[PDB]
Amino acid sequence: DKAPSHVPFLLIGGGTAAFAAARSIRARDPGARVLIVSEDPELPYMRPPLSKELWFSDDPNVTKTLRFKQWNGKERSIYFQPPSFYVSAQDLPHIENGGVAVLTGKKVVQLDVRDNMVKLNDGSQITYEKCLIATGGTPRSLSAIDRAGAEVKSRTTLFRKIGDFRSLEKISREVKSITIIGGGFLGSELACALGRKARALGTEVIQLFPEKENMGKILPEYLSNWTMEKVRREGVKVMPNAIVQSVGVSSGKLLIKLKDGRKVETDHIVAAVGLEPNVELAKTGGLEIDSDFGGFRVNAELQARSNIWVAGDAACFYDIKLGRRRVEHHDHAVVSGRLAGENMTGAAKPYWHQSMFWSDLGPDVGYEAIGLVDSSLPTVGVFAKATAQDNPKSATEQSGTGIRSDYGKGVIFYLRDKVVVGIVLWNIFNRMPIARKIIKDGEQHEDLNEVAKLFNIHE
Ligand SMILES: Cc1cc2nc3c(=O)[nH]c(=O)nc-3n(C[C@H](O)[C@H](O)[C@H](O)COP(=O)(O)OP(=O)(O)OC[C@H]3O[C@@H](n4cnc5c(N)ncnc54)[C@H](O)[C@@H]3O)c2cc1C
Repeated sequence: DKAPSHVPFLLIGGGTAAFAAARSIRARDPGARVLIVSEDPELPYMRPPLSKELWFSDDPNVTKTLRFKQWNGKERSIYFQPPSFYVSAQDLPHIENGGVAVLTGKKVVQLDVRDNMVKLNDGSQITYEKCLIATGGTPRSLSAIDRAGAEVKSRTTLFRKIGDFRSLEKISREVKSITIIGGGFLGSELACALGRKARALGTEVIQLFPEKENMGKILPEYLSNWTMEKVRREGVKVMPNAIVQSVGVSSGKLLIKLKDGRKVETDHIVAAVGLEPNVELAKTGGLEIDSDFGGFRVNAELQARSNIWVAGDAACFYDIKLGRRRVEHHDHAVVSGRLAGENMTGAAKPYWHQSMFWSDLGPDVGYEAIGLVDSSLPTVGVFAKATAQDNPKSATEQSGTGIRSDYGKGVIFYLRDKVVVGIVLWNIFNRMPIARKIIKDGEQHEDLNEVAKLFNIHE
């Protein structure tokens, strides 16, 4: 499949934000011709199942089909749409009533804002009328792993894509011990996924990270400590306060040495230590990068320049209510991609509907979050005993979708000038609209125990 020479809507990157933008454009303009250029070989797909439900299938073909069961058992594909949804890129200009094409395996390597043109890595030039940059980010490694040999680098997975799921799943069945580096939500999800597999196969899983507890940069100490206990109980050797000094190879094994002197021998490493936004195009493009948050600096409408917008993990945007931010969440990619698509068809709307975050550690434990969430902010948490329905599985049986979008549950309010600017919900489902309204209203609350009643948390 070849690139057309001109396309009205050009979306750079073939992930969640681009897909959402394409759908939005087509809804606003039903004959739109939209080209997605994707360096990846895969059609657009959702990432969350890669660290969650794909690991909990009881089906040995899941690695081939990439159809997973949600916690409720409803089956679905990781792809947003099947191939039949798309048209060919070369035919895009001629198909009556347009369509969405994906040019896969192709990287945009130059942006020329003056001439409304991009150059691909094979040398093709495409002119556009409107352009969305939705390039997401690249997983970070550790300098310690960078300074190790090629052999250490070959046995380290920087977990992000379908191909990483497939390699790691195969590895999980071949080796004795896997070490996850990273204590955030992704690391902890992977630790639970691998912990589960290790129980059936009789293997080992280690999770190490610098913080005192799992998700300690986000959650208050009491819930981060509870979370660490939960991951341990999945049969994970959790090693907090761990800074990697060096990694080497010895007798076939990876040898990880910590600053504090502890040593881990393992067979493979998985890194989940965060993301670097993909801003290479800012150079040729003359586009501003945000030096505080990283990513492309765009306004409240996600606009960089007259006919260029940015969405998803790559966009540092102005939130009129909460201030300048950059967000790396699935629902944010959907919401921002959809908004950018509306704006590319003339809507001129600011980012207003707050996106949410969610994480599940198996079908029994879930977290949701919205707004400005950081364990350095002042927090007030209100907790209660969990009922039978306060878990991701029993929630998934209602919707029924796994893609969200004695204490066992609770709410945590994150405060700035004693207004709620962020909320985390622990095992409380189907209440994100209430959390969204609380943050939107921006009231000073006499009693956060009263607000907690809105989440069905009582005393
Ligand atoms: C394993 C995993 C699990 C996750 N789980 C959750 C979760 O449970 N909840 C949640 O809220 N969020 C989750 N996320 C985050 C969520 O998936 C991301 O926020 C979302 O994928 C961001 O979408 P995006 O389109 O901005 O970027 P991406 O999905 O990164 O897509 C960008 C695409 O553009 C391509 N590209 C980059 N540069 C170029 C170029 N120059 N030319 C052409 N193509 C290019 C990239 O290769 C990539 O394929 C998870 C992420 C991962 C990796």
